[PDB]
Amino acid sequence: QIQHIAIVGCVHGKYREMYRQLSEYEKSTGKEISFVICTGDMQTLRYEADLVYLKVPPKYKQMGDFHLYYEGKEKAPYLTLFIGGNHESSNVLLHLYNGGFVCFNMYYLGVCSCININGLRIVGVSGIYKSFDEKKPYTYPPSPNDVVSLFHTRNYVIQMLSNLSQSSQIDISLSHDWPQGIVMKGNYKQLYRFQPGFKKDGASLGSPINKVILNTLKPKYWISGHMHCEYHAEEGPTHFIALGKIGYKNAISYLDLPLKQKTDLEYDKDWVCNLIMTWPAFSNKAQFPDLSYSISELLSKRTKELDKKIIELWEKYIGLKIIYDSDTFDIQFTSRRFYIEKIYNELNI
Ligand SMILES: [Mn+2]
Repeated sequence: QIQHIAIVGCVHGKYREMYRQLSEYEKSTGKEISFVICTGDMQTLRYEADLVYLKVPPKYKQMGDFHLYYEGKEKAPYLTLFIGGNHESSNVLLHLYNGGFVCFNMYYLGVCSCININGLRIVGVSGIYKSFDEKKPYTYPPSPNDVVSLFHTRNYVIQMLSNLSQSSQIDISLSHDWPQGIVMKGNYKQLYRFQPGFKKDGASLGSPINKVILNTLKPKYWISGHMHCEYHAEEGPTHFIALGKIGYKNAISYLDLPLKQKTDLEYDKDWVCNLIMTWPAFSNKAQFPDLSYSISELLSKRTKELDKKIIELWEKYIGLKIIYDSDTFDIQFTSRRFYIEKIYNELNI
């Protein structure tokens, strides 16, 4: 038995088109899409005012299609999981830094996280890398002055995700920019023919953050967007696949994976445990994380007995299933942190 997963590069606000293309795959092949994964540049602008938070050159200050799905005039035909890239309504993604549905059937994985679906564990790392911002906290609520920095990947995601392959393997990991160095691990001479511009960065092309995460977790697949080309490479046991941008043939591909269990989208238990145990570092809603705390120090305190109690409490207050919530994003921000704090303080530490 088999599940067909659509993997999509840069959407850049062309949702109707993307879903059209996915429908046409189901038509021309007769195959069923279980769900969709998108590697970023989602541009989930709810309304005109959100344009302030979209860092793009002037010619690309446009609403795109998302607002149609947000309003409910259009309806996403398939469960679509995504991370953020460098072209985003960054204010929206900050409210949902702990993940969340932006509208029916579209689930943002957050700054980073791991989820479960159909027996797979999927890790997402949002953003692109800039050294000058990798140690910068997030300030909340979002300010228009942060349009240039909100989408830069912070280094702390490394310590948040590093222990995730301890109890089982990671099936799929998603990023926006490529893991640094992985360009050398495929047919780069051919890549450089189609993409002359890439040659000058050499092995340093990509994110050192994503490189470390890939090396640490060694997922079956690592999928990236950002670069506007298709590319495949192998870094030991990890299959790397880069996808292009919607509108071009190399934007969408399909993973044909074994399917043992069909099961709804769920929170990952190891992620949840990390989320609760790192709470002290995230306790100041105005500025997080506070790195006077050591993330790995906080996570060194995980135990089997505490993990068990955390999951019991998470199931109680939130549920294991990730379900659609239509509250405004600022409410979802406050609500998820409320329960994270509650669970943490119930553990007694
Ligand atoms: Mn991009």
